[PDB]
Parts: sequence; structure tokens; C-alpha cells
Amino acid sequence: TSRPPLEYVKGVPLIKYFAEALGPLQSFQARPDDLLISTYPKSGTTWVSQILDMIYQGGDLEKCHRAPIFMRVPFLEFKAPGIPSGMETLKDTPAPRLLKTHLPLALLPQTLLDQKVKVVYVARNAKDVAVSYYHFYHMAKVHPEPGTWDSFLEKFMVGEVSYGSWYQHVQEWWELSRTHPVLYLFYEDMKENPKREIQKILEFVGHSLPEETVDFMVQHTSFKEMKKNPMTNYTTVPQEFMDHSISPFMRKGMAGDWKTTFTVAQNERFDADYAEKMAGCSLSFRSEL
Ligand SMILES: Nc1ncnc2c1ncn2[C@@H]1O[C@H](COP(=O)(O)O)[C@@H](OP(=O)(O)O)[C@H]1O
Ligand SMILES: Oc1ccc2ccccc2c1
Repeated sequence: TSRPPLEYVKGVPLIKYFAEALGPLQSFQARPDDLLISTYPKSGTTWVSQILDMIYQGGDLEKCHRAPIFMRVPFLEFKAPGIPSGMETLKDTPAPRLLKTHLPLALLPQTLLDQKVKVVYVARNAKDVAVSYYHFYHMAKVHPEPGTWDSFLEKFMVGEVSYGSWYQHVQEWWELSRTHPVLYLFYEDMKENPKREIQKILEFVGHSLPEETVDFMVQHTSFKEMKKNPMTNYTTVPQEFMDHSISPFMRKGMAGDWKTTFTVAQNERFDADYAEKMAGCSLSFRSEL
């Protein structure tokens, strides 16, 4: 009940509240005009969510401020003390709907694949993911005790963390994109050049918008502005759920900062394990710009 342990479901370790959440998510019916944001945690979920809302409100910042990002974009598997569940919020979210998930394919509602819903997947280099994930486990108190960074890094390496293996995740959603319509984006690409990536998102969802407006989205989806913005920075939630004084949700927003956490030994060891997990995969990751 106090940083409870994970619960395994069909091979996926989950926050127990999210596992419970899968029951009522059995009753979820996807529409053809839905869009699923899919990511392994800490990969840029909130960032594309805010890009996709701004696209959906025609650039209108003021509408984007109607509520926090987690109410504008129902988080499918979500459940937590004192906050409405993904499924509850979904009931008051109007089509065309933006949905957020981290579920491995093993757990994904089949209705999203049968209905051919557009997915925007965001992948990020595992080193920055592990580091962000580690800080995230401290502030987001439903998560089990993270322990030392070292022991969290080893845990992360055998996917013995919330939502399981990053390795299997970025690969399985990469393969899905052959039989299913997936825009597969990279957080690093979004760091290098946010406007290229936003226009690709737009190409994907079929909106054209003017450059006055694009440029405008760019600036309002930057790290500095999304840190300032309380409908995107998660400071509106109760302190018993997320404690930003331990670690803020919007942390550094950088690519390449893993280097200030990983030791040299951790790095050599991670890289050897990495080359072995990722062998036979066309996927190429930039671990810095
Ligand atoms: N506008 C933005 N630009 C770059 N990174 C952003 C961002 N908004 C949030 N992030 C980062 O994306 C990560 C959160 O991902 P998710 O939303 O998938 O949980 C955090 O990274 P760090 O902890 O590396 O700073 C957060 O700082
Ligand atoms: O992607 C997310 C977002 C918010 C969360 C809050 C608590 C636990 C996991 C979470 C994962």
C-alpha cells in the first residue's frame, strides 16, 4: 500500500493500480478516428501529447489550457488514489480522441488494432530513458522503491521495472508498423529539430496548418514553456501522488545527460548487454546530438 510492489500480468510487471485498471479497460471500444500515443515511459509521452493537442485545437493555446494534459488525453490503463481513472476520463472526452498508453502489445486492447487506429509512437535512447525513469520513480510515489541507481539500472536491464523491457517495447512497436499505421518518432529527433517532426506529425494526421501556426506550436511545446505550463507540468496533481520537490516531472528535457549519471563501469556493461539485445534490429538510436 506504501510503494507497493509491481504486479505481473501476462509477463508484464505493472503498477498494481494499473493492472486493476485492465478490468474496466476490457470494455473499451476504439473508434476509427481515435489516435493512440504509444511510448515506453519517459520517452516523450507528454511532449507529443501537447504537440497533438495543439494540432487538434488548430494552434489555439487557450483551448489547450482547458485542462491538464492527463484529462485532455485519456491515459488508457491509468488508475490512482484521488485521480480519475483513464476509463472514467475517457467517457467525457470528445471525438476525435487522443489516447495515451505504455502497454506492451501483449496487453494492448485488441480493439485498437481491429479499428486500425493511427498510432504515434515515440522511442528514446535507453540510457536517457533509464535515468529519467529512475528520477521518475522517486517523485511518482505509486512506483516501488527504486533503490540505488545501480540496482535500478540492473533491474531496468532485465525489464524488471514498471511496464517491463524497454528493449522489447521499442522493437515490438517497430515491427507492428509494418502491418499497422504507425508514425515512429524519436525523442532525439524532436530535440534536434522540433519543427521537422511536428510537420511529420501533421502529414500523418492529415491536417495542414500555416507556418505562423506551426512556428507558434514549436515555441509552446518547448521544454521551457512546458515546464512553465501547469496544464502540462503535472504540478496540479496532489503532492501524495507526484512530489516535484523530490524530482520535477519536467526535469531537464535534454538528450545526452545520461553521462552525468552512468558510471564508466555501468556504461561498458550496459553497452555490451545492449549490443546483444538489439542485434538483428534495424532500429538505430542516437544517445546524444
Ligand atoms: N517539451 C519537452 N521537451 C523535451 N523533453 C520534454 C518535454 N516535455 C517533457 N519532456 C521530458 O520527457 C520526459 C518525460 O517523458 P514522459 O512524458 O514520456 O514521462 C522527461 O525527461 P527527463 O526526465 O529526461 O528530463 C521530461 O523532462
Ligand atoms: O506515463 C505515466 C504518466 C504518469 C504516471 C503517473 C504515475 C505512475 C506512472 C505514470 C506513467
